[PDB]
Amino acid sequence: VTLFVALYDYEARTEDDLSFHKGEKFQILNSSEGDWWEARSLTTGETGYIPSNYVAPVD
Repeated sequence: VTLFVALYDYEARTEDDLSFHKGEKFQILNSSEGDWWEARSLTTGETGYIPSNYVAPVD
């Protein structure tokens, strides 16, 4: 289970970066190293690069 859980919302005022909310789930897709990964949601279907290093999965 490499699924990440949303913690809170974020205020992104850019083009690359996007805003998101909690209660959603993000699927893996990117595999560079550990920085800005994509956020694939099976809900809205909106991508965006953000730092989801402050979150955590569910065991």
